[PDB]
Amino acid sequence: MRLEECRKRLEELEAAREELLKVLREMRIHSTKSIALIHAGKVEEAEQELKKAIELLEKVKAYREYPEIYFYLCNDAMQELVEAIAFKNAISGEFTFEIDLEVTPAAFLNGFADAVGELRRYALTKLIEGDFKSAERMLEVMEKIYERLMEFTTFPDKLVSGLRKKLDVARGGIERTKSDYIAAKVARL
Amino acid sequence: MRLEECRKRLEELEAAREELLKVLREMRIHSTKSIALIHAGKVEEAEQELKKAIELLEKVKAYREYPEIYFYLCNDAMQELVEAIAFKNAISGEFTFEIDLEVTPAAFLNGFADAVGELRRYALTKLIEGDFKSAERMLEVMEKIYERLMEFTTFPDKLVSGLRKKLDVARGGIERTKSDYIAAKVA
Amino acid sequence: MRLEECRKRLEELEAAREELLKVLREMRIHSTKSIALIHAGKVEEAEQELKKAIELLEKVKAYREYPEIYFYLCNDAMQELVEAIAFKNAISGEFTFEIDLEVTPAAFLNGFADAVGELRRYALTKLIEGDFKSAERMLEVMEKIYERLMEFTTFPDKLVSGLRKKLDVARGGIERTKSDYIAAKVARLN
Amino acid sequence: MRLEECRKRLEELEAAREELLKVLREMRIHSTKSIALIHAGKVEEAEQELKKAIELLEKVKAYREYPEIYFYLCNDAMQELVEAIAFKNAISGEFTFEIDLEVTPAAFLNGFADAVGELRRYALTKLIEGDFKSAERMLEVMEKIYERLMEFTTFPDKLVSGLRKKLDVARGGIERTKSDYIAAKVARLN
Amino acid sequence: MRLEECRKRLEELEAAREELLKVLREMRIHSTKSIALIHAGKVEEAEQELKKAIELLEKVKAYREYPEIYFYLCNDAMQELVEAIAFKNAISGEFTFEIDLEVTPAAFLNGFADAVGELRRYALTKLIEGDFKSAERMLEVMEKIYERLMEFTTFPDKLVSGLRKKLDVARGGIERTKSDYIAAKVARLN
Amino acid sequence: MRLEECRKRLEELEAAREELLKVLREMRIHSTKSIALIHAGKVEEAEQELKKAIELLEKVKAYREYPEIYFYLCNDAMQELVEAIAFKNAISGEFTFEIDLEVTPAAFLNGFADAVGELRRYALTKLIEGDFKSAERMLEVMEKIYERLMEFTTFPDKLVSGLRKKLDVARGGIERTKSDYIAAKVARL
Amino acid sequence: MRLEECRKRLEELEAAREELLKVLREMRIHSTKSIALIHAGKVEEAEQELKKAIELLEKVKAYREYPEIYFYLCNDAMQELVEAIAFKNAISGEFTFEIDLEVTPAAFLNGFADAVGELRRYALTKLIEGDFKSAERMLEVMEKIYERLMEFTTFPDKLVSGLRKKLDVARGGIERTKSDYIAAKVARLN
Amino acid sequence: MRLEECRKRLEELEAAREELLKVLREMRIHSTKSIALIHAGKVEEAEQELKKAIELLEKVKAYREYPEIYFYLCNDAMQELVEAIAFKNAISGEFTFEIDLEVTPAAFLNGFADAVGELRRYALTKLIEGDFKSAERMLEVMEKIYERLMEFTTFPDKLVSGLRKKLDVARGGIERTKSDYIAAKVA
Ligand SMILES: [Mg+2]
Ligand SMILES: [Mg+2]
Ligand SMILES: [Mg+2]
Ligand SMILES: [Mg+2]
Ligand SMILES: [Mg+2]
Repeated sequence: MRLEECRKRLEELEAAREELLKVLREMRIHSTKSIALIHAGKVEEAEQELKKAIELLEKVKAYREYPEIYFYLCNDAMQELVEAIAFKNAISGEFTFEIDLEVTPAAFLNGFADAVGELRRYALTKLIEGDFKSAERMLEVMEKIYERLMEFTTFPDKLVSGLRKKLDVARGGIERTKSDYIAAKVARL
Repeated sequence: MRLEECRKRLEELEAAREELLKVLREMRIHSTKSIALIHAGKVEEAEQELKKAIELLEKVKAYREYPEIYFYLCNDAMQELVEAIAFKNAISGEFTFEIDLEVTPAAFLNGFADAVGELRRYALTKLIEGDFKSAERMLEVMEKIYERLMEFTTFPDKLVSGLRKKLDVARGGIERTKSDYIAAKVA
Repeated sequence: MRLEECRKRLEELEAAREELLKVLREMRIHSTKSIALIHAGKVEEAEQELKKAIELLEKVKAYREYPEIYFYLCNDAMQELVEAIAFKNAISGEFTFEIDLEVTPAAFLNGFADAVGELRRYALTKLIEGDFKSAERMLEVMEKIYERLMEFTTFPDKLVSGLRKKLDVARGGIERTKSDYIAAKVARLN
Repeated sequence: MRLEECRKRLEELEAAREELLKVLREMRIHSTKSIALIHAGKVEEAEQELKKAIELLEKVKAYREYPEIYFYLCNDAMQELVEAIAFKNAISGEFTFEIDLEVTPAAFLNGFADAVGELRRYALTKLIEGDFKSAERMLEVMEKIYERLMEFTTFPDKLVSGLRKKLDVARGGIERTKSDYIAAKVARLN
Repeated sequence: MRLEECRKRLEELEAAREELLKVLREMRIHSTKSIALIHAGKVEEAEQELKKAIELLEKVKAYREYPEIYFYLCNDAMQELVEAIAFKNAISGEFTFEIDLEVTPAAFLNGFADAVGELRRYALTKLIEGDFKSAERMLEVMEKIYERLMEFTTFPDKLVSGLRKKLDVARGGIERTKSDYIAAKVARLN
Repeated sequence: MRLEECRKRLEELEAAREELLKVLREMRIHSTKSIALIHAGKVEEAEQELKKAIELLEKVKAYREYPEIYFYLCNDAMQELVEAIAFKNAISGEFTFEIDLEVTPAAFLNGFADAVGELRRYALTKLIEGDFKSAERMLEVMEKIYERLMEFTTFPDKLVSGLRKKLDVARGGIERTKSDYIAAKVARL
Repeated sequence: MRLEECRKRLEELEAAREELLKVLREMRIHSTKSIALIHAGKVEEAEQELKKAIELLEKVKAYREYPEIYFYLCNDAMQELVEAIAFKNAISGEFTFEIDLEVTPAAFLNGFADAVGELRRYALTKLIEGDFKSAERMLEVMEKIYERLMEFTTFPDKLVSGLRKKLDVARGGIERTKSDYIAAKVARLN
Repeated sequence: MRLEECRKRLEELEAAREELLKVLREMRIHSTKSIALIHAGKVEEAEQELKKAIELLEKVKAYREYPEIYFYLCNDAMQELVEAIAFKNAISGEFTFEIDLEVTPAAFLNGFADAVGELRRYALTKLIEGDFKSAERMLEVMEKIYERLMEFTTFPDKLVSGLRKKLDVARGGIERTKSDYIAAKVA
């Protein structure tokens, strides 16, 4: 009976949604912890955390058999994964846009932009630790990321989520980093 | 080279959105026209426009491969179709819930509540032209849609959409029709 | 020199916008006024107000020289004008979609849809007076507007804006005018 | 026939909207591409992209016969064009307010204001690479734009839109770039 | 001392608000209690409750020295008082428009309109108990109120508020009560 | 550690909230089913359902050990319990305002008002089944309920939830029922 | 006869409200105008506009005879007046909370809080010019307004409305004016 | 007779609401005043106002017996108190998380984030008057509140309130302070 079909379907969907929440939740805990680690220096720890998070992403990819919902929740989680990943990669010199994950275009671009602000914070801590070279290479990757991401601004911001705004944010932060670098050189006299 | 990949994919999605937009718009125009005819009396042509629409629906059933969109846009047209169909089925005795259209539970359910309103408008017009039989049968079906759909009200609003509110609206229309019918019987 | 230009254009547009605001609001007021004067029985005085409005309309058309501002403000006052005119034509048997003035299409459509409800007012009141004939005619024109209008719901928003909501409004209004027509037929007796 | 005229004009307008939107988009993709090129150095290809865009402005101007939709949708793209142009001029030492385009005054003013931020970014990036010269000339055009622009904010916001905020932003950048300049000066005694 | 004057007046105003609110509340509790009494039949105690309420109107009028807060908050209670009064007058055969209170015109008009629904309720409940008389006299005052009141809706809604809606409601009840009347007539041939 | 305390606390609260949702959910299913039963005639069935529902209310009352949340969700459920109960009681002649449950004043008053619209629907079905006496006694209890509930209008509607509006609704409905009765007598000729 | 009265009062209030709207808006415009004229350097012309405003204010005070309408519209224009005056007094060393005109307390407080941001504008621009003295003065008065105002956050809304929001606004503005002041002290050098 | 009972209970609730309203208002005046003094320099009197406030808090701790309200109104004041307290603790070296106040987890956490802003305002003022030691210690505490509080972000927003957004705000304030401090060191 079509009503019993749609009823069964609805229960499937509900249970689904609940566990999906749980998974995405754990994944985001790992992402975040990872970023805080990198920030505080403990990058091996970070790597391991990220690894856990990717496994969890496999469990997530499992759920796309119900495309209604799923995307209605995943995005956030996904971005931060991307974000955190790029972050390790940047502060390790192994930075690349060649992150081969099962992720949506909007989540990918926004995670990458999200990493910019992270790199500003890092470059600030280094700047204050009187380390100018790390700061400067961070700045280099900030810039790189921005310059390359703008290419996508053309697309309707509905299609690409809140990119344009995010990028303007990034941009202004990049400039602030640069002003700071200069001020740090003068102030290291 | 990835960035080039996610960009090709974006271009796709844009094309697909434009196309789905136009499909669904067409399909709606038909569902709408179908209803307007069922009211106007030309039930045959209603069956026609309806068929055209369902054909367009099977044309919609392609873009599942683009789940990043699809569902989002689809609902309000799917729910529209489900409405018109049910309406026809009630205004030709053949009222059933068991129709297969592969439509999101929400657009299904809500499409059926959505029907009740169109039923009370009909029933009322018939009541004005004397037809108490129409009106009585409609009161039967209307009460059935309500009695049945209410079983799904306990579900999280996030999946069943706003079924409860649509339902209460219907209920009230049912009462107002029962009442409009105890009148008129004063001839 | 460039800036001198765009500056002068600006000052011009400023004074223009002020005046446009005054004239538009006076027009709208006069439109509405006429509509309520009909519902109050002073249909002649209502003709006087509607006249005043249709006059001010001209002075409003004179601001099309400034397509910057002319359009961001057009909508509402003229929606009301269309309403009042639709109504007048309707309560006077010679109702028509053919009203020889444009006036944006959105304003036009929303205006008719908005005159549906004033028609219900007039029809329930005609029902109270006793007169079922005029009541049935008003119910006819109401239904007609609803049908002829629903055809444009296809079009997206932006171009159409109000329509869908205003037509579901007019709809529920039509159901009520009808129910009232039925309970009205207990005469019949008497 | 009133309902049929309106249906016609409706179809026309939606079509026109689709087109205008795509073309505006194009003009914009080139505007942005251009500014990126300037920031890269490739000023030649920059000027080319500008060219393509200003070609597009023709196709766009072709739509001011539908004033509804035209003065709504047009702002962004135009305003950003003016930005690209004014930017490029400023970095070629050939900065002027005497750009001539069929363009809404808001879009114009806002285009210059918007250019100011791009100047500051260029001026910092140079001032990092040492070029104290380029920097100072940039700060110069910056203050220029802010100073002459500020007298247009005696206009009611609705005529002038985001100008205020932009000038606020502008103001800030100016004051900051100054500091940055000075700081690099003492930085490169050593 | 400007900041100190302002704090003073502030404290005064908040206090005045607390008081006005409580007193208005009182006046209202009696207004409602009154209408309930009339619906019960106990017209004596009805008249008493009216008394208590109109006594309260003194304490309330005492606040129009703070026009800020007074003309905002006052509407409901006053309006409902005029309702109770007009209602009781109508059912004592002594219905008049010549209530005299220090009361805002919106509140006044709205009070009469509001009374109309209470009349319809009474008229139905009598017409159920047979009293065809009481019913018909009620319908009479109903039509009176609607008919006189309708000429006030030539006023812009902001001055007149809910009147229109209430008159809408009113109109409805009138037309329906008529029906009901007739239906009971044929009902009690048998 | 105060941080770990507030952490543990937060987990407790979360689990709590989840199961409380489940309970209130089941309760409301029973309420509603009960009302549809009574409407369709099957009042013994209805009784049993209501019984289930009260047991579930015991399980709910269990949770008041976390008064933050709880009330932030219960209300709805509670009202309908009240509503449905009064409803059986009214159509059974055993109507009373003496429903002795562990319920909030606002839930209680609003449930009771909510029952009025139910009784209108009932009295309409009876009216159409040409049964005028049941209609009339229902109308009697509608009226009684209203008349008695108004007494509470005085209280600030924040304190008593959306009572006043609810009562005006009820009122108009009562009048509609009455017009209908009359029209039913004339139309039974 | 009663209705004749409350009718005449109504028509009176209608004309009055129209005229009040015009006068209020003109006043507000003139206030704002003055403020932007100061931020554009034409402080004398700004003196002229602010004069015009303070004059129109009187004609506005003349409408206190109609406490129905006078208060539902008071707020915004006078908030702006208070703003422009506070600002004038502040950019002219002789700043004071003691401005000998009331003017509702809400309008007063919100007005000062809203002048905080115009003060930051003036202070950042003063910082750009080079002048740190006047900058520090402005920063003082800003901070002073913030402190003297926070004292009123206790009071509920209704009486105060805007406050807490506008003060968190002013706050973040003060932090920015400060940060700018610090990076401004790289002169010091030069 | 029940209806009379629930009526008495209502009257109660109204009374309790009025009273709680006034208590919390008083308490917030104090918390606020306390902060304003900590900024102004009168740290002692800040300790005083704070104490009066906490006394009023133990006065608040009665109305638990009226859960139908209480929590609802309390949060924004409780969260306020928690703020002021933490602020004092940081501007006198004695910064700790471990304080007992029996306050809703949300008002606790969000109170501590709330603190960071006041810290950056302080730190900035000190930075203007030359005090780099103040500012540096504040940068330490600020970073600590952020680092620690971020552990609770994974929780449903419905229980932890909007902690994440408040936190990002703070973070940004921390950067802008680090930056404002790399300046000024240019003397
Ligand atoms: Mg981040
Ligand atoms: Mg730019
Ligand atoms: Mg009433
Ligand atoms: Mg119910
Ligand atoms: Mg704070």
